[PDB]
Amino acid sequence: LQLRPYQMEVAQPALDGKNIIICLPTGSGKTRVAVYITKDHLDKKKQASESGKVIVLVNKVMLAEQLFRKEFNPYLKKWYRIIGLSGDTQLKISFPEVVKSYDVIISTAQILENSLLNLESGDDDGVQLSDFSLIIIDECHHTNKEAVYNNIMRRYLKQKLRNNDLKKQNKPAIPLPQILGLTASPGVGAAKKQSEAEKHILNICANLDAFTIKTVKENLGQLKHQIKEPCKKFVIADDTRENPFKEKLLEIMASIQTYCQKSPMSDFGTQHYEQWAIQMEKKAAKDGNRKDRVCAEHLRKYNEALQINDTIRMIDAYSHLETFYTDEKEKKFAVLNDSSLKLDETDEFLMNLFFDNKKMLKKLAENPKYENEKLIKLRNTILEQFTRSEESSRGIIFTKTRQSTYALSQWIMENAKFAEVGVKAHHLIGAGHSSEVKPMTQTEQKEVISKFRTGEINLLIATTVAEEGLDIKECNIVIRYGLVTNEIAMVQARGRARADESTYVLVTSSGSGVTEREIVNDFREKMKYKAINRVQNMKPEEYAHKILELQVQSILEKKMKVKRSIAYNDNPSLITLLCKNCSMLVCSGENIHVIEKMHHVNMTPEFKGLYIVRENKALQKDYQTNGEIICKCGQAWGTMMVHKGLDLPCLKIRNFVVNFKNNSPKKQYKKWVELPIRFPDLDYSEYCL
RNA sequence: CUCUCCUCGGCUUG
RNA sequence: CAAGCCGAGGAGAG
Ligand SMILES: Nc1ncnc2c1ncn2[C@@H]1O[C@H](COP(=O)(O)OP(=O)(O)OP(=O)(O)O)[C@@H](O)[C@H]1O
Ligand SMILES: [Mg+2]
Ligand SMILES: [Zn+2]
Repeated sequence: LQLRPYQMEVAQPALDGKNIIICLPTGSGKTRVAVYITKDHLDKKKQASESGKVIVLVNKVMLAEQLFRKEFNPYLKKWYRIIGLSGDTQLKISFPEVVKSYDVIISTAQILENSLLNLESGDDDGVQLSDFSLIIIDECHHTNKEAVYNNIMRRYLKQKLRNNDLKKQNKPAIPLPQILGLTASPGVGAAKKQSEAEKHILNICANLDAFTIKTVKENLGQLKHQIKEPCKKFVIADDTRENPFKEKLLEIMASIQTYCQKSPMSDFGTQHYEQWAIQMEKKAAKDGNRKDRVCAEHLRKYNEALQINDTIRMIDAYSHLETFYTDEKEKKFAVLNDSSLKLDETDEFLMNLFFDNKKMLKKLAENPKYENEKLIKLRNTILEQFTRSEESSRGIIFTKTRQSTYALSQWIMENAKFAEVGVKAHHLIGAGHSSEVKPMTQTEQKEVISKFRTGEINLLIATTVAEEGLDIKECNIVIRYGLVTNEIAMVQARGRARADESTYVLVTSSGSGVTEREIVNDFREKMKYKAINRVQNMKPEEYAHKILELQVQSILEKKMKVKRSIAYNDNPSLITLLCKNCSMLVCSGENIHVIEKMHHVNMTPEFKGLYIVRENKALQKDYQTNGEIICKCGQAWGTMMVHKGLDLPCLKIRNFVVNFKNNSPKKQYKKWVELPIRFPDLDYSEYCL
């Protein structure tokens, strides 16, 4: 209900009706400022008998929910009507009625965007920006290129230009709401010189139509005393050992290569080799040549294994391979569980090649002689920190992959010194279904976060999920285990580490170029500060001139870009689908039907006798609903689906080859919307009757 | 510009 | 809780 001086100085120009940005360090009370400004605004508008409505825009669901239940509601509920929305609520069915019924709204941006689109073209009630008096935008550094924020603000700018034109013509001009942007750092984008940094800052200030940036400039000592920085630290590891396991893997890779007469220029264990193998597999699949597709797939797996070993334990790589080969065997035998049998020689060669050295690999992976230097350094760091504390320490470890989070959690649990010192660890990952690994659910995220808040969990092992938008208590140790993304993320993760006598550690090796990337980000930071300091002291007139120029340019460039998006012949029966591996006719483009313009199915009797059903592994670890579909050759095709009480198969296009009847330059597409032909809706007149 | 990794949102069938 | 659809951003390699 009250503010501190360094908050009030940045707040004032907004209390006067100017639209601005506010950059403040992580954890220094931006949300408080937002609430206070909201209250003052509403009161001040109520004095003069005017309409006052405030809308708050976020980009995450959890963030809306949390800010409503915890910050905005318990301070203004006593005077005003508050509501919060998202896609997880049912309140979204009538957004206008919500608009008129409540004063303060909290929401994700795409809701508003959809309503605006409805008004623009649809037949629905629709909403317009004029209906609001104040718009707050959290994490305003996302207002760029094609983000949803920027579409909204483009509408705003177009209205402003239209008002400028009306000013000399008929009056009055349409009124527009005040804008308030909050952030921690606007960043530098892709900048290589100071001038480009200035340019970027001005672009951000233009997209939001801001009067100033308004950073803290006076009470630096108080702020520094309140929020104190950690001590930055590097840790480097060097090795010239760990030979046997890696050498055996390399030998197997070479043996596989000499069986198909394919040697690339790139070396083993890099992204270049992975790219080469993917290209090779794609081409073989297109041509229909087996014995090259499969070898390429297996080579990709082995390269992944090497990459894994480079970062974590050997046994993780061993398991990566074991799982794959076990599954392949199970698929082949579930196939052969049916009724003379003809095998494939190359598949057998690969299977035997793995199973002949399995035991030797398992034996080599278990050897404390050569574990990993990075893991050793990490253990030392953790133990030092947690022993020095006397049970008063929390910590975060930022990793790159999901599998690495799981693996580090297991590695920590298998050793007893950690448990001795008071270490309780848990993993945290994202929720999207495109990452080789089954995601975590929002509910589980919430639970993990809560238990970290209370104290049941001491340290987290996370991907970039935890950089922004999560309510996390102050930590004593932040560690980056071979990860460097950008300057904004660096600022955020470093601001995690409050709780005085804290440190910020980066662990890595000597060969990679991670250290240099960190150093370059450190340079970019001071570039940014200098540019901001200049833009603050620019003369108002030229400032406005540049801002206007940039806005016009933005609108015009978007116009030109949209001109071309206007632009696919429909010939369903024309194409046929072939299996990648066992190239053979599977179906024609006339039997494929579409449910609700989303789900691609095939309901024909002769297709039911072409595939096999497996069980659901996600549910395996009861019942089985969406079981996987495989061909006889062992290639996956899709899954099972239920509609109107009927069981149906759903197909994934990335598993097939498309063959036309005109010229037959075969192709792959990776998703349905790229295939230029159309399909018909479902009809019960067919398939029976 | 391509490929991979990572994150987010809106929406359907059960 | 499972499956599917569409869009957006960031990093790296080539
Ligand atoms: N005026 C104030 N009076 C009392 N406490 C305050 C005030 N301002 C900030 N705080 C303290 O700061 C915390 C809230 O900070 P807040 O999380 O809003 O910072 P932030 O800028 O939102 O950081 P983040 O980037 O995590 O959102 C509260 O726990 C509260 O105790
Ligand atoms: Mg905040
Ligand atoms: Zn097949």
